Amino acid sequence: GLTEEQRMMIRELMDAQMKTFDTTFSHFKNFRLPGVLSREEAAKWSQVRKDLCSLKVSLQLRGEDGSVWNYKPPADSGGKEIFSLLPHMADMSTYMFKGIISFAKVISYFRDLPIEDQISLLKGAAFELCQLRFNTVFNAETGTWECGRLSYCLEDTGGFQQLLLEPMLKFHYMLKKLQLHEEEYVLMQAISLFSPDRPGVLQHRVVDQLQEQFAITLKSYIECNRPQPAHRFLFLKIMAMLTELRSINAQHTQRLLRIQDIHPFATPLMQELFGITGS
Ligand SMILES: CCOP(=O)(OCC)C(=Cc1cc(C(C)(C)C)c(O)c(C(C)(C)C)c1)P(=O)(OCC)OCC
Repeated sequence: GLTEEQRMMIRELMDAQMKTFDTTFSHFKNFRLPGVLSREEAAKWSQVRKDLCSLKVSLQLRGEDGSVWNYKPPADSGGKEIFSLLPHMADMSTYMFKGIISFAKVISYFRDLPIEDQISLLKGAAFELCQLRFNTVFNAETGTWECGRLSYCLEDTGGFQQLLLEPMLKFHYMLKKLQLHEEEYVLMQAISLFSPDRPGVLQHRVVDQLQEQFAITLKSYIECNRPQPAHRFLFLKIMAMLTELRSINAQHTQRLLRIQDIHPFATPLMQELFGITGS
C-alpha cells in the first residue's frame, strides 16, 4: 500500500545501508586495546566517574585462528583506570561514524542539500545513527554487542533492573524488544539524520519536509506490513524513542566533553563531529 515514491525511498535507504554498514566489522582493524599489566577539578572527576561507571563492558576478541582474547575492565579505584577502554571505544566509534557519514553521502536527498547543512546534520546525528546501527547487533539475552570478531558484554554489576537505569542501556533493550525490520531501522536512521532543528541548519524547511516524508513512509510501511495487535501504536512508539534518543545524544555528548576536559582522548573525526577545534 506504499506509493511508488515511498517504495523508491525505502529502496534508496536500504541500498545505502547495504553499501555502508559492514555488519561483520571485517574492516575494523588497527584499533587500540587496553594495556597489559583541588576542588573544582575534584568535582569534575566525581562527575566523570558517574558518567562512566554504569557503562562498563568487557571485551572479547576472537582470532581468525580460533584463539580468544578476553579483557575484564578494572574496578573504579579513584584513578585513571576508569579510562582504560576509552581509546579502544574511540576507535570503534570512529569506525562507525565513518560508516554513517558514508551512509548519508550516498542518499540522494542528503547529497542534494547544501554542503554546510550536510555537515550540520551529520554533526547533529552521528551518535544517534551509530547507536541505531549498534542496536541491530545487540543481543538482549546476553547484554552483548556482537561486532563480528569483537564482542562487548555489559558487566553483570545491581542486576538487570539496576542496569536499566542508564537511559542509553534502557534504550537498547527497549528498541530490541520492538523486533524491528531492517527497513524500519533504516527509516529511523533517516528520520534522525534529517532533523531540521540541529544547530547550524540553514535549509530548515527543506529538511523538515524531508523528515516528514520519511516519517510518513515509516507510518505507511508499518500499516501495510504489521496488522498484529502487538504492533498497534508501533509508529508512535518508534517516534517517541527517536525523541528520547536525541535527548540521550545531548547527554552523552556532555559526558564526552566532560571526559575530554580532564582526559583528552577523542580522535580527530570525533573532535570534528562533537565540536573540538584543537584550540
Ligand atoms: C557521545 C559520543 O559517544 P561515543 O561514541 O564515544 C566513544 C568513546 C560512546 C559510544 C558507545 C556507547 C555504548 C553504550 C552507551 C551503549 C554503553 C556502547 O555500548 C559502545 C560499544 C562500542 C561498546 C558498542 C560505544 P559513549 O556513549 O560510551 C563509551 C564509553 O561515550 C560517551 C563518552
